[PDB]
Amino acid sequence: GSLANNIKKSTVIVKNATHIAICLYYKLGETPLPLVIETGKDAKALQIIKLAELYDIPVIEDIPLARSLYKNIHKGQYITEDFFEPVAQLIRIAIDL
Ligand code: PRO
Repeated sequence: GSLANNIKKSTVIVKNATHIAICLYYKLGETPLPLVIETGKDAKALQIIKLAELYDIPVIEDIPLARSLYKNIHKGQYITEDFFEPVAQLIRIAIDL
């Protein structure tokens, strides 16, 4: 579960500037719900965002959602029902792209 490999397979990243980055992973047939596969604050959020760019993972800024995911959903956990709609919207955009 190395940082680069996690980002590489991620579906979408949601961010609050350089402070927080949340890497979400959803694949029908593999994940029953979107999974928080990687998270970072500060230097680590910066690392995530540069790797995202290198691997062409869509990065969407949403400050309240990035904040709330970071507070509530730890790396390696699925999202909770609170997040289903908002994260479903972010996944559809990533698919759009
Ligand atoms: O400090 C926080 O807000 C988050 C909670 C889970 C991991 N870090």
